[PDB]
Amino acid sequence: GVFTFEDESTSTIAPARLYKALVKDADAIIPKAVEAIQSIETVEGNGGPGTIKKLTLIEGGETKYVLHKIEAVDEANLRYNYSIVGGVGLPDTIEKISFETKLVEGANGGSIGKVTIKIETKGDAQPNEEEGKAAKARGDAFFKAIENYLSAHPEYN
Ligand code: NA
Repeated sequence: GVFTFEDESTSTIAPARLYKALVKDADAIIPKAVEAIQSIETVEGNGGPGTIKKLTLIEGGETKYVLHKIEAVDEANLRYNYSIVGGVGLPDTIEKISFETKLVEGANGGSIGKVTIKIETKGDAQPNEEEGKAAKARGDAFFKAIENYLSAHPEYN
């Protein structure tokens, strides 16, 4: 099945600037933004749609990886879609989790990040709370964790 829900966040950072870092500078930021994430390596492609990347991370005593795919990039509308693909770093009941993000200008000039998350399951029961939280968390590296690191960084203050 497919479990779809919406998430919204804010940033003090102007949307074009935030968007640019999300789509151009992820590889450099993410291992600095997330203590557990050791490295990101691009496996196939150049940063546009179809690109596959491997995140190497430590969770408990175990070195694991997830694969990330860039689904869509539309700079004119500040749209960035991506997914984490079925396996080592997702719960067993989950084939894929996609994040569909759009950045929009807040009234006061910061950003509102509008996200639709789609969790694809093997079965006919929506994921239990933890397995969905764990899957969502894998996707945070690519959006929320970057906005967080940037908001505390000298260049975006
Ligand atoms: Na790290």
